[PDB]
Amino acid sequence: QSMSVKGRIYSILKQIGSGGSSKVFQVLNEKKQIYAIKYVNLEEADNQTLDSYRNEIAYLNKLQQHSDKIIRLYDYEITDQYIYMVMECGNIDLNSWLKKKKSIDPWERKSYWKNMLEAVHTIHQHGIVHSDLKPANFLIVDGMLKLIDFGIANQMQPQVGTVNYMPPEAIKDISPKSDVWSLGCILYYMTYGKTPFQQIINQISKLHAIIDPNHEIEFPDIPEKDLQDVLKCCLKRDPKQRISIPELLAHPYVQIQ
Ligand SMILES: COc1ccc(Nc2cc3[nH]c(-c4cn[nH]c4)cc3cn2)cc1OC
Repeated sequence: QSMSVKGRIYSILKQIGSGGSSKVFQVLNEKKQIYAIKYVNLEEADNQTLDSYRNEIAYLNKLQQHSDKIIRLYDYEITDQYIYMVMECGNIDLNSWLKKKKSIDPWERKSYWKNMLEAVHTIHQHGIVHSDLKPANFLIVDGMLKLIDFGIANQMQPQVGTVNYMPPEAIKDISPKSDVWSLGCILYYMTYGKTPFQQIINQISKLHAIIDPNHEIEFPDIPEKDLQDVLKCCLKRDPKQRISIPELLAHPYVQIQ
């Protein structure tokens, strides 16, 4: 199978992702280089939806330059019927990698954490709060984590819908501190092998636990005290009492050794 994006021809290899009106394909260009093409169908898309897509593509294009922890967008073709986005191909998303890997190397975790902070820090510096960070939003590209989206474009039914990374303030109702909670949940999962409220099956009981101050989050003792402190700092229920990204970037866990 084959497709054209801005005059350039691409051979389709396999379908990566999907959605109600979107498909992601693994492709090859004329020079036999590997890419990901995100196809978006705009037939049933309303004006609100279109502007959400246009806004996200604009921010993805702009933030290319500011950090290599943001996915590469090489080119795109946008008409009234479709969007074709030629992007960087990743090895695997962080969620699939975490679900597959039994244990996680402490060096590998610290490395991924650094990348997650750099990517999220960059979007914040441009006025963007993601508000829905999960491990699925990150891509492993050459042992390096990259942020694939900014949470602007309207989400579609095909990890999606999950409340395990939701800050207490999002359940009550958004500031950059909201992303710190979600990042803290991802690190807690990479530390303890589960998210802080993963054991609570019932969604209502789970939402009640996240917002409950009397519901103490357990932080079992580990050889990395710096790591335990990060987790405790990210997971402060009060946004005003929570650590910021510039503060996490100066933290012993990210800087020592
Ligand atoms: C585990 O399956 C994979 C997951 C991700 C990628 N790589 C990938 C995924 C992507 N999703 C998007 C995307 C951006 N917004 N929505 C989807 C872009 C992109 C680039 N490479 C490759 C995989 O192996 C076949």
